[PDB]
Amino acid sequence: MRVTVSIIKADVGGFPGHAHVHPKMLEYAAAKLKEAQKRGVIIDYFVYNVGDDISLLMTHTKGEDNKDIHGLAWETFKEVTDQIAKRFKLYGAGQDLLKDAFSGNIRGMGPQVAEMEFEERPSEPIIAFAADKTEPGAFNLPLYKMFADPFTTAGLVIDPSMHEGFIFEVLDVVEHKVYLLKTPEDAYSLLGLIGTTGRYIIRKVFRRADGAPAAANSVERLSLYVGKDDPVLLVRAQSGLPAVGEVLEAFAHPHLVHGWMRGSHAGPLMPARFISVDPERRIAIGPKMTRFDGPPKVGALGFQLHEGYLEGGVDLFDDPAFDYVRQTAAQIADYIRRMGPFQPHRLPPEEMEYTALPKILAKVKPYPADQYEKDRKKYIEAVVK
Amino acid sequence: MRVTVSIIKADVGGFPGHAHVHPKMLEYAAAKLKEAQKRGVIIDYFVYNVGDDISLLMTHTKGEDNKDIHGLAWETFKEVTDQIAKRFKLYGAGQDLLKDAFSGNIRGMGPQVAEMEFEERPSEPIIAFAADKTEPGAFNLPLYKMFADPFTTAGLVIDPSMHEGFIFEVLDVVEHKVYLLKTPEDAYSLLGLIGTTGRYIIRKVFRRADGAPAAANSVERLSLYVGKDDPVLLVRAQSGLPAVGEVLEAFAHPHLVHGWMRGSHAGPLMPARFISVDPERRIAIGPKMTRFDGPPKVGALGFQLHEGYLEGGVDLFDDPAFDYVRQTAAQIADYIRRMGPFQPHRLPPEEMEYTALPKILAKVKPYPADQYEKDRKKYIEAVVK
Amino acid sequence: MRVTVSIIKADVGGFPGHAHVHPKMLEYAAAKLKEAQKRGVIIDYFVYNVGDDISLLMTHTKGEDNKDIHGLAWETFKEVTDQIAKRFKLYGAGQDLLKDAFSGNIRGMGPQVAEMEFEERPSEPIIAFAADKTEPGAFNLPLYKMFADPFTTAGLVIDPSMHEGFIFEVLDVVEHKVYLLKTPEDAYSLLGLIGTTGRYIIRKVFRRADGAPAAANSVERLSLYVGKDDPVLLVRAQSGLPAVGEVLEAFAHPHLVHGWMRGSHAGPLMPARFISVDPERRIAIGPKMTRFDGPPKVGALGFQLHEGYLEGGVDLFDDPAFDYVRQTAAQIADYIRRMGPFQPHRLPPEEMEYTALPKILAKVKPYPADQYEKDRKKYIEAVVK
Amino acid sequence: MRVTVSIIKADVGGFPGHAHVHPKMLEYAAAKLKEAQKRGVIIDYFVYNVGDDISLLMTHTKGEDNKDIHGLAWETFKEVTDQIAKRFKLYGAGQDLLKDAFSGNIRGMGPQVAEMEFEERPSEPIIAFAADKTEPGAFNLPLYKMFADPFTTAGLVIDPSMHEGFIFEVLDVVEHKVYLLKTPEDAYSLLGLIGTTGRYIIRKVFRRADGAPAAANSVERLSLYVGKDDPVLLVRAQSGLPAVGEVLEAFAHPHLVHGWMRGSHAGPLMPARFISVDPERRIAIGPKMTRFDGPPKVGALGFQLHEGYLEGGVDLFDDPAFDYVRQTAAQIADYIRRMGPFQPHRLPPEEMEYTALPKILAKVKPYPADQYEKDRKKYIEAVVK
Amino acid sequence: MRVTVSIIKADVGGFPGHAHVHPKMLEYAAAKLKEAQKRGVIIDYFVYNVGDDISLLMTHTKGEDNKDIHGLAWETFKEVTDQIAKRFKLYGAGQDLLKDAFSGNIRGMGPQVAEMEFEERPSEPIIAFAADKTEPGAFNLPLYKMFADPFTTAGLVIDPSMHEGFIFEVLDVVEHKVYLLKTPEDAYSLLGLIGTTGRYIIRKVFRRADGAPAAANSVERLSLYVGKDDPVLLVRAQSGLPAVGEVLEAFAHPHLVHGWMRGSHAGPLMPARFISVDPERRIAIGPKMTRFDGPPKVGALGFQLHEGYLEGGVDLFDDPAFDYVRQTAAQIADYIRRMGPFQPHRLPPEEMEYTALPKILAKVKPYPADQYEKDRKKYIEAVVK
Ligand SMILES: O=C(CO)[C@@H](O)[C@H](O)[C@H](O)COP(=O)(O)O
Ligand SMILES: O=C(CO)[C@@H](O)[C@H](O)[C@H](O)COP(=O)(O)O
Ligand SMILES: O=C(CO)[C@@H](O)[C@H](O)[C@H](O)COP(=O)(O)O
Ligand SMILES: O=C(CO)[C@@H](O)[C@H](O)[C@H](O)COP(=O)(O)O
Ligand SMILES: O=C(CO)[C@@H](O)[C@H](O)[C@H](O)COP(=O)(O)O
Ligand SMILES: [Mg+2]
Ligand SMILES: [Mg+2]
Ligand SMILES: [Mg+2]
Ligand SMILES: [Mg+2]
Ligand SMILES: [Mg+2]
Ligand SMILES: [Mg+2]
Ligand SMILES: [Mg+2]
Ligand SMILES: [Mg+2]
Ligand SMILES: [Mg+2]
Ligand SMILES: [Mg+2]
Repeated sequence: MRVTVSIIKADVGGFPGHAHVHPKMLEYAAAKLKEAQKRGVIIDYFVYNVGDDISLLMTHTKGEDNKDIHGLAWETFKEVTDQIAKRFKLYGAGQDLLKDAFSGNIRGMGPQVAEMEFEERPSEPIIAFAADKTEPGAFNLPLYKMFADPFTTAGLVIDPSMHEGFIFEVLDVVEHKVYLLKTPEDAYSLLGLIGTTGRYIIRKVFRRADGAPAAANSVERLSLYVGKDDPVLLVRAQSGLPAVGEVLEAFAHPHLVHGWMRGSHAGPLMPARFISVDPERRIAIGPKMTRFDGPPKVGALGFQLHEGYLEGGVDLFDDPAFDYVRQTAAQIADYIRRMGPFQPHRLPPEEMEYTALPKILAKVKPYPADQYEKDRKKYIEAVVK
Repeated sequence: MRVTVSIIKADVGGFPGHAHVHPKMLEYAAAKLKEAQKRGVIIDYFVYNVGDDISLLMTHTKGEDNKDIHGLAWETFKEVTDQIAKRFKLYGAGQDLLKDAFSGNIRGMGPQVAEMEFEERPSEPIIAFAADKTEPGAFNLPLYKMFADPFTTAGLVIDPSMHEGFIFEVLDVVEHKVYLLKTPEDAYSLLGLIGTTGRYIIRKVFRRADGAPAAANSVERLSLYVGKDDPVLLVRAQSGLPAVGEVLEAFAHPHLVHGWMRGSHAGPLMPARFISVDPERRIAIGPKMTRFDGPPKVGALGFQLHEGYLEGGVDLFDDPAFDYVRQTAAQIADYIRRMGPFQPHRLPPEEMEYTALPKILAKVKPYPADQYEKDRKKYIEAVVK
Repeated sequence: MRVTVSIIKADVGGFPGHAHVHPKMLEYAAAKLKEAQKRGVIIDYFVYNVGDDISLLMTHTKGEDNKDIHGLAWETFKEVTDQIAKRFKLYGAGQDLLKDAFSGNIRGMGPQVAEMEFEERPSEPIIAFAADKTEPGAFNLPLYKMFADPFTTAGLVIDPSMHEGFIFEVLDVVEHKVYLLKTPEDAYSLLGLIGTTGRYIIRKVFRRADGAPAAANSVERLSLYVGKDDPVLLVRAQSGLPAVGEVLEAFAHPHLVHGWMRGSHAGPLMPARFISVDPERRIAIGPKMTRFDGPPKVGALGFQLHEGYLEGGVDLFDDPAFDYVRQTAAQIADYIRRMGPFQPHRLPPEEMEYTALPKILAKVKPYPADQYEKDRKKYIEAVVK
Repeated sequence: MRVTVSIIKADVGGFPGHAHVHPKMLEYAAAKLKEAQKRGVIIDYFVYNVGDDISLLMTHTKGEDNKDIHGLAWETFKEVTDQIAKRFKLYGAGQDLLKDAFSGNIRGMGPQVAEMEFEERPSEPIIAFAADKTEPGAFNLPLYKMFADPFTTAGLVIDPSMHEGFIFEVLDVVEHKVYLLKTPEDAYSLLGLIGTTGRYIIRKVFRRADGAPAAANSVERLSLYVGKDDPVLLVRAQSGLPAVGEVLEAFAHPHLVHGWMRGSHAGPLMPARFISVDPERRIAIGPKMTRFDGPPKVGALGFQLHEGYLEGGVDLFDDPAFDYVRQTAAQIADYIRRMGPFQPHRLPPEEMEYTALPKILAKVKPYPADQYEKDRKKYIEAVVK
Repeated sequence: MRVTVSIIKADVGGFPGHAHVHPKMLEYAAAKLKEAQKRGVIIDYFVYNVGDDISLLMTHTKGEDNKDIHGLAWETFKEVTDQIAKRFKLYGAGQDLLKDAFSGNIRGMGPQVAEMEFEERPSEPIIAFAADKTEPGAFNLPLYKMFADPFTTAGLVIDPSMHEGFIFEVLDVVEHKVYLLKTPEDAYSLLGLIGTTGRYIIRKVFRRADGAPAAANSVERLSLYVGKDDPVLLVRAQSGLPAVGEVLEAFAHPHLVHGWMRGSHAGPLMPARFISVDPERRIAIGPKMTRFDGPPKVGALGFQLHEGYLEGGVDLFDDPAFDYVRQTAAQIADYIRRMGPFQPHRLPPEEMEYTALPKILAKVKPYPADQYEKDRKKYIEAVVK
């Protein structure tokens, strides 16, 4: 049977600040999706946060870009906002709900969507990722590695079934143009684009052999505001797609990503454990953001699908081998924070979410550099006097 | 609505020694404040310890320096002392209750108070800190960093709303004089004072733009005895005040503070997790003090206020990034302990809580240095013989 | 009131091997002491293991060397042995029960005893230690440091009340002679003795000011067999005796001790956490011994006494500062194990519990060195041929 | 007497690649300046490289922007290029000599100039810095710290003579505008600018008390090509200007700078020792650039001036305390290199010296994102087929 | 024969700043002492610096406090100052020469003296230490350890000849009183004094058995200015005095000392190698001070005396085992520097060499704390307006 797997994610209020969510928000959302499942709107679901972002993972058979599934998520986030976030005056209450009225598609209204529809395989392992305090381009490096780096994914070399490579759908979120690039042959052009992680973002990946969907990352064109929102990512694994371990090895170097405090810094992406995972209640509580509102973290939950039911989730960063990677991230976060307000720890001026540069340039007197050069002595004496 | 948030803290007995508190003390205190809330004396509360210090965090609408709120805390500490501490003969039972009679204000009677009154914001995130085995000046470095160091708080540079800086109310606890200093322009004079952490202590911070209260640290003038008592600190966060993460980044270097064993040493301030946090029972059990009666530790609990109700607490040092900072603190504590009884690990002689210097100078014969110089040979032969 | 605090400890069976105890043994022992308390034989108790050693900590008013208290422990160990250890065929079942008949004093029959009687102070904090896989002399270094090293115990310098020092009762377990040495003046003679940790063992420490008992270590003269048994130690803290933190700082360097595999090696003494502590059930489950049957570990439980009741225990090695000390111990255990069967990792030949040296010397032909020297060529050709 | 100190620096050929210089280039330059000194054009000189950049440090009394001193440097670089670099076909031979004809001022022709004129003090300590594989903005963080960060420069707090702060002359190298900002009061506006290290660069610093020149960094407006060239920096120290140690502490965190391979990456600025320093021959040979053409490194040579003579140079990064800082840099260089071609290790697309983005966008077919969305299925089948 | 060994030390100019000395200063001094030796004023000599301090080590038979030997050192420092330091305008030229006229004793005029006279033993090993950027009390911890800590000096326990202990001559440099304390019995009183390292300084140590001089540290009463000057120390070793290795083990923990930048900070004492040692030329060139004008460093040169001739020096910190101790010091220097201007990294306000506190208190308005409390609202609105 064909099944659609959809993650729709929003931040509708933090607890406190942007550090985490209130657990009643997850409880409320899971009860609301349980009602939808009882009415047959969806097959199954799982609700979890990383940081202050709540992901609703739903399986159903309504296809991609479905108004009832997008509406179901919109209504769930709206009811969490009104019943829980506003009641407790949580910080950024209703943050991502950027219009008053659901139009039919949630995309572009602030919440993030990653969805894929496909024929469910004889075994259908999937991993759902959620990252807080970063941008969709944070996943460009991991997605490149797991589908195209032979130092990550051994199947590309030793699995005759993966030898043909993958097709990357890259969105330029500035000029709203899509590029299709095929690895291995296009690897250098692909990297020329997706190295600029705030502009060219991997949105989908397909298998070259048959066109099978292999991953979907939440990204939308930029709007004024919308589009740097913390991402979610779905990846299908095994049987000609990277193994669960190849997918996870792509996160084993905690690379620098853009986001962290005020959406205006670079820090390491720490692969973090969930605080708790309750497969019966369908809820997992992810990690907090603490120093400097981070560092940015990604959680990974694995599932096996059957007739669209989700058995899981399993926390896939829960291994002492990943504690080495967390320790690396914690040490790099301390090193780079000693740079304070300077690039490249602070982001390039086009890329920062916060700036006071207008206020500064309104108050600080400029001198044409040619004129200034003749009168430097006079200008300095003025300041000294 | 206007709300007052008050932390009133005392050590009324340790378990064992000064290492921790007995959990029935927290249970007793929480039941007593639940009774006060049922009678409308306060709105909400949370009870927790770090080390052997119990903090009562209360919200109410009676304003600062209120005799009913101070009396409520005095009576709670007295009843814990008589019903629990004295019954179990805990160490330092009733330690901080330094008179027999409540006068109307608890300040100066040994317990520590940090309180702020303000109009509750549309979202009102706050963090309550408690440190054991140190002095109020332990928070001078973090408070300076979060309100005035652009390497800690990125908002000072990139948040046009914070660009105007902050006003620090500094108490000279020796001569009982208050200084008001404004950053950025007064940063060097401010530091000239608050670097001497046992004399000039930040007591309050206000926002320069509007005068909004931003933090309150527990400190009182010194008395003979009173005033070096382990501190508590309230900080309001976000929206023109430092983000929760900027506040927490100010604790991410575990700097040396005065206190530790016998109130007479310097060691690193470790940002520690709570052992447990129970938002329903309104109780959190903080960390123990072990080697050398420490090292000194600070706990951080975040809340969101609504109509004065406290949703929380959330332990905000609970992140693998802070395990790097705890490991740093544990290594520095071992290094500096190899210095034993010598300055600067032992404190300056004016600053130590314990001394045997009177007993020594009564028993060891002095020689005027001029006279001694002629007869050194004779004095040495005397000792040898 | 005068109270006696007694720890009586035995290994009556391990689970598996010598790695740990079976939890039903602790359950059985705690129920048996609950019966004794109901009959008024003792006031209170706490039962715990470290490794394969079970400590029964009892408070009572029958004094030191009491036959009913020693008999109570003997009967408890015998009933655990017959009902639990022999039933499950645990390893070393009844190991320490070295006669068939209780004579009146358990000392010298294999179990270890540390006891002190004193007037209960207005606050009476005590710490009970238990070490597995080592000998009573393992505590010589910590006991020396906490009572006589000014780099450990700051009170010796800055606490006029501790300035007069301490009296150490040292047992020569070979020639059965007792030495009384007073610090500071006798420190170098004391160390000349107790540096030889398998022969001269600190058995008791008293305060010099008033003769108050301050510590008691389990040690008995050596017998043939008996006396190297894993020790237990009681220390009273505070108020002119070292602070709880000074006692614990004496364990903050994980020094090399004798014991570990086969009672025949040297390894670092790791200060370990308990797996669980249940003050209601009166039971704590201590750490396992794993690589090479260790490394040797010590647990520390703190209590406050009141009318002889034991409020506690509190695990006093439970602090991230001691995780640095555990990591040091884990690294030193790996380094020293690469030495295999050579001194000083293997113990001196008089000091090892296991030897095959008789079997070797019976099978390997000796040559008088003078004779051998003339005929070396001939003897080598013989072996080669 | 008034003296001018001028550093004029160029890369006229590397050995091999951009890794180092050929030692005969330094020999040639030192002999040429010895001839100039004999003819009285300059007072004294010192010639050194860091990486593939040669600095000519000259003292003289001709003032700033002098055509004979600039011409002397131009002719020296031209003669090194023709006699040495072209003869040995060194890599980038004559790289920085960007016209055929000296116009009168070397600035803007590719070589870098930092110069200051002042009355020589009763003691006149100066430090000359040279960095390879980075841009003038690499010194923005150190210059900010040594003149305005009280965590670097203790004199700002405890030296009543430095309390008044400093005046920073900041050049916008894009729009050719100069800003004058005074610390402490302007610190946050200053940082708002100079955090964008590729656009707003500290060019000079003056003392606020008297207007004394305190530092000069080599920077020129950007041209098409010119202006990101590896910088040189002169700093005067002591007596109301930061101490030599305060200047050096500003380099003790090896922060990330822009440059490294292909002028297109971010890596840590390692404070490196010179390979050799010969005060008699007036030559020092600085460090090589190796992995990934770096990491970027800065050398520091201290001098004392007398009547314009240069006694020195002294390598001021030669201390085991700075080996910790080099080890930190070597570990961060290995961590960040695992990011390969992705921001923020690769620079923002406006900021990179190399790009192939034109070639890519000429070869990779774009799809308008709206059109693509309808036909995704068709486009993927096309690629698969 | 009786011989006197005298170290007389001064800083007469740094190169650059306070980082090092100019090598011609050492050359000049060694030639001047060679002339004195040819004229029979002294027997032998050795000249060396650590940092910006030059030590003249001389052997002779004129006894302690000799005007010709003190005058010889004064004249050597004066001639270095006039011929070398002033000629090159070195920083702090003539710094320690605090009068115009030699009175007969150099002590108290700024230079530091440590001298001992004794019958030369059948073998006479001595070590000369010099520390820069700290105070004479920096040696209190090492001198205590090598003569009184049995964890440093094994001879105190296992050398029947050292069992009787040592006599410490302690100078109170504030009230000008001398204390004589004998270890082991007086260890706790001694530490009560010499833990306050800026007030009670070990000046001499003698052997208890016979009164033999064992060490002499340079310290003088404080004057206004004089007395915190960087110290020098002579220690005799072996044969009932600590072994060379016991002396050196007392420096193997790089403890925190007072001094470093501006004489106003605490940092670790790094045991450093000499850059070069030339026994023929009688010169050694010690280490530089770099970050933050340090960290503070101590050098150790060993000699064997024969008829007063000095065979040596040997650098006794030159061993890979001490590279661990240097790495520890380099890491602690980086940790503690992140504290910036706060105690205990900055010194107590009585103890700092630099302060701007007068200037601050002249400019910052105080409010009596009682009055301020009523009008806080008004004062804050004033600042905000
Ligand atoms: O079982 C193992 C190894 O023994 C796994 O490492 C699989 O080989 C891998 O996950 C690829 O499995 P397929 O996707 O090829 O089935
Ligand atoms: O959401 C993020 C980043 O994406 C946080 O880092 C906030 O930017 C920060 O906490 C300041 O928030 P305000 O106080 O300005 O609302
Ligand atoms: O409270 C503190 C420090 O503030 C403890 O370090 C005690 O000073 C110490 O445990 C000795 O306490 P006494 O035994 O002297 O009562
Ligand atoms: O030779 C060794 C060891 O083999 C040295 O460690 C000496 O034992 C030590 O230096 C004390 O020597 P004395 O001062 O007792 O002669
Ligand atoms: O001598 C020392 C410390 O003893 C140096 O740290 C100087 O204090 C510092 O270099 C500032 O010197 P000035 O610039 O104030 O002269
Ligand atoms: Mg948020
Ligand atoms: Mg988020
Ligand atoms: Mg207490
Ligand atoms: Mg306390
Ligand atoms: Mg056993
Ligand atoms: Mg055992
Ligand atoms: Mg080049
Ligand atoms: Mg270059
Ligand atoms: Mg000097
Ligand atoms: Mg000096």
